[PDB]
Amino acid sequence: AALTQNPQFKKLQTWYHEHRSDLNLRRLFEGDKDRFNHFSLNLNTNHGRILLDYSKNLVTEAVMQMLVDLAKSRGVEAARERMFNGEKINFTEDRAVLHVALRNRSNTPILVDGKDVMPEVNRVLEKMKSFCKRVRSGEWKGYSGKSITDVINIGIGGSDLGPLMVTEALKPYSAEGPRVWFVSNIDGTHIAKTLATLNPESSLFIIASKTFTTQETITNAETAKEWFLQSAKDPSAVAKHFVALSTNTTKVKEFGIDPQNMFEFWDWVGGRYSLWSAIGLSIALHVGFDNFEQLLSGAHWMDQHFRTTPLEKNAPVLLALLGIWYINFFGCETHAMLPYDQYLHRFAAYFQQGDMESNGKYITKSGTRVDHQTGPIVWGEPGTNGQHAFYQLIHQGTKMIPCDFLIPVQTQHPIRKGLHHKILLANFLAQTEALMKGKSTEEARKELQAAGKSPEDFEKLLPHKVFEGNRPTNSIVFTKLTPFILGALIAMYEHKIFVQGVIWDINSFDQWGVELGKQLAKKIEPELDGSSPVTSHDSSTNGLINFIKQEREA
Amino acid sequence: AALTQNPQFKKLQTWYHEHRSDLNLRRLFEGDKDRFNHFSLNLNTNHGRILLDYSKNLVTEAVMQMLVDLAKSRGVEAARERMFNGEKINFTEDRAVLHVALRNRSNTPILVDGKDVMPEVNRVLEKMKSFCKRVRSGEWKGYSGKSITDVINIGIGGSDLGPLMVTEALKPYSAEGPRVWFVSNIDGTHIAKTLATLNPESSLFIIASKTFTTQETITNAETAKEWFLQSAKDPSAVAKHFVALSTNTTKVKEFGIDPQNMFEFWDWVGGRYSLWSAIGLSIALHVGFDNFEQLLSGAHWMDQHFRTTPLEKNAPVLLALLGIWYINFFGCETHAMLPYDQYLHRFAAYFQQGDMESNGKYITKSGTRVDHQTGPIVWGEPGTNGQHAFYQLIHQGTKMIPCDFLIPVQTQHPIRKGLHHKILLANFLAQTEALMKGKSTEEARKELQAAGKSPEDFEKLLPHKVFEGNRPTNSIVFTKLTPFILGALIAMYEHKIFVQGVIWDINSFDQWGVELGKQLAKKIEPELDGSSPVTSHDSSTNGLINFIKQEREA
Repeated sequence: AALTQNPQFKKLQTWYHEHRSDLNLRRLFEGDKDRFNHFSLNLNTNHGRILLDYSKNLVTEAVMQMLVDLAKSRGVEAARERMFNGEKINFTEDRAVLHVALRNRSNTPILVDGKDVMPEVNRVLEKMKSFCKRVRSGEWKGYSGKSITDVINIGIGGSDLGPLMVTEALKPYSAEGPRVWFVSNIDGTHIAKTLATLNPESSLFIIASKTFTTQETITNAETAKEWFLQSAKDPSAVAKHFVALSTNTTKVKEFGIDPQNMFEFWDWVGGRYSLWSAIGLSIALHVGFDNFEQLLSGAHWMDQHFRTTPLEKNAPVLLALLGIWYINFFGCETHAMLPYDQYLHRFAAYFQQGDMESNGKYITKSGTRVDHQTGPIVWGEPGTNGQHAFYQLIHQGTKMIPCDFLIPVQTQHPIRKGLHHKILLANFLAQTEALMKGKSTEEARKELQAAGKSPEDFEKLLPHKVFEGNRPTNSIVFTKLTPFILGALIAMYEHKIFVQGVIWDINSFDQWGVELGKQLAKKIEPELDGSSPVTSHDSSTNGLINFIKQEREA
Repeated sequence: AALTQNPQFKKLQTWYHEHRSDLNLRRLFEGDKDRFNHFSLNLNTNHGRILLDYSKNLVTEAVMQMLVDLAKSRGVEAARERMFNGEKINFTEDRAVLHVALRNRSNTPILVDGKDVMPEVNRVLEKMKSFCKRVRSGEWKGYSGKSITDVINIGIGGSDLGPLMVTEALKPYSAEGPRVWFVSNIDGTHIAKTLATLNPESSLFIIASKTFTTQETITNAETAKEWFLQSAKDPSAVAKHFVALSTNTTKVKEFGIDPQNMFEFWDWVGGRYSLWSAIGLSIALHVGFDNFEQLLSGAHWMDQHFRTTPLEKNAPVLLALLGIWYINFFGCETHAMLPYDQYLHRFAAYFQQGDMESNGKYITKSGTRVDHQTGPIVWGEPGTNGQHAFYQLIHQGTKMIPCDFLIPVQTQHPIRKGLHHKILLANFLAQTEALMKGKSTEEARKELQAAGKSPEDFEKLLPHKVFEGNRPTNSIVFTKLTPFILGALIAMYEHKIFVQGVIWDINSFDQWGVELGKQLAKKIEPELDGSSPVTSHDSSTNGLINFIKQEREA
């Protein structure tokens, strides 16, 4: 019962059940003339600014205060220190959760079982630094004596989304770098379409697997290895073409990679929190190590803000709390992330793993089942595209959907005297104004009247033209999307998800839920082999397997 | 009250409220030994097959029968005929809804205000046919006498998602075609990154805008025009480089496109239903007109199945009904679409516009507000990636999420003796088996015991290892993903969404909800111009605008 047994939690339920009607945005903006000023946060990293405007939420000062009391009372401050100090807060796996050590630029000693982890972090980083410089300069040559023109990452999940989202987002900083490719799906299409344009002489394969036993990754890695070896024919040619990002040295070695080509990381680095480690090799390689270092520093900035700022004015804490409000009180299943930035088109997708794999849990620290909601379904596409696809439902559908709107004030392509970004900004501001204010029958009526129509004509059309409004949103507006700020953005959401799991009392850092599917896939594999029918399962799985064998021959 | 006033609807509520506990999948599979056979649909298009297996749903025969009775009683059969006969079922705009005429390969006369629309459909199609043949053969030359190597589509929403999703999906059929690019966001990045690799001599721009007044599309189209004219310098060079896909001739002409270069379509072609019209020019151009014709034919096949098959065995109807069950009875906000196919990676996104823009409505045919849920939030990523990102929440989160699993039995890249697809299939089957069966405390306990652990060790770990299961899914398995089948797939979901809006009594074919945002963006635009602060809005919009002016100079 943890959450629901909490006195501040219970106090919130009663207020909510009592004031819900009092929560109208339009009216809330009449009441407080500087609502904006009281519900916004200006952070200055000294490398640009981030405005967190949370004023368009169904919230009051009283609510915010009660939300902060819940966070204190549930041990957010202390949980937080346990994380930074290297304690084993991943309680089911008995692990430390230290993505924060990866970008610990100050090199404060962080101990895990007495041992400072930092000398190992800084070491792989220098290895990274020298390897990037060699590959980028052309010093690193391939087997026929050529320079690398193409970097190909092989990994799935955390070994995939981070790299890709970041390289897609930091595109402008990549001119002096080799091209990157990301092969992730076991679907043979993924590898086949990539390989069919590459030249093995100028290609570098990165096998990013924390365990180095993930089925799809290892079989994509073998397929590539076979493709390469048809050209190279000399097995030692593999050492100039393949590198590994893992924790398991023995497995790396058994795959044939030169131990000198292994960049390692640690069990305390979670997959969906790993872009900051050796897993980001493809980012640095593409955009330069210097920019990678800057990405890590932005995250270091946000780390420091998270750890030392009081909750009432703590960006990640505020975001976590607003989410709990909509999830455990208003009942909302989802949360949209809508970056008005084309380079950020994989952002939302990145947080689907980041939020959902972390917080889609139902067991408590006590081993008790939750009797309340946990993580939302996170989704979204970049604006303004989204506007022309699914906003109709956000404005006039039957569900409440809290949304995060994000945008840089300065664009990397100020074309046509900055006309494009101007229209982009104008739509970013108006969508939230419109989700807020809506439009009553009267306003629409007055418009139809003006458009010169006549009440008998428009009588049937009018209601379809009404917007109820009162829909909540956050607006996060930062100076420019550079590696520094992008680092601060990501780390902000990381701590958001963290605060949430603490209030919920779950484990944000394991993922036991992945297991059953993998167990069952292992038994189905050999069964697919003959043309003989299967009967060892439920009638559905059998029926499918059997239609498959019949059709494969068709 | 329409839906909720329906006697069969009310009968369902009581049964539901009464038998919910009886709805356990595991047990339902013990009871009926050929549940599979009674809850599956084998369609044979004669160009491959589509298995619709709906057996892993919380449903019984009784429920299905009551669901079918609801569809009949709410006029699904008749609504359907009104659509095919050209009636004005888009009741708020007073339009006919005829995406089905676009792919009416039999050329049955379909009348709109007495006039057969088919001679106009077939005409633009032949124009399409000849233009594709000229551009593909190299006969069509650019201003410096060169062949086209690059086709660039400019449009947003429906003028964008369809083309892109289909070209991404039919990639293998595109070798003899020019490359395609899709510029959609007003964000200047989108155009700038595309243009910076193109050669204006071998580039063809397509301006796809139904109204030809969409802000972002027209401003991207001007920017491209400016880029081109810096090289060409002769305004008449525009006629060999720009084509338009619109309804508004006058607007096309006022933009400077040669009327001979205009491919038109009709007001009765909805944006999110337009890939079948002249809007698919970029598909045919890339994959050949013959394959486009095949895509249209597959949709024609499904059209015929939809119209003439009795509801109890009608694919789109069955899919619609299962969705209404989860939405209006179980309460689920969403619906995941999980194609286990890398080429289908934009599929889900395509249906976000397709489902959500159509059915995110709240006003009835009577102008009454709905007092029940409408369209779900549709989302998803292709498997197996999804597995390594958000499945943890589907298996062990606190929300029920109906999922559609899709896959071809035959892959276009049977590499390594079809090992890759084999693993892909095995995961496709096991995920649904696992969402179904789960794993009790006892099973997990027995496993931990076996892994040689000891009850005092594992006592705290055990519950995290339990899967409750009982989670519903559909499995749609088709022979191979060709243009024909892809056409049948898309048309199937189109009619799914259609059946739903009818049962809900809403309008699936307008989108009034897009308007307010556009109205408000129009006023914010000029305000962003000076360095002078704005005060004409709520404190939030003002605060944002003002932070923007301060930062843009920073």
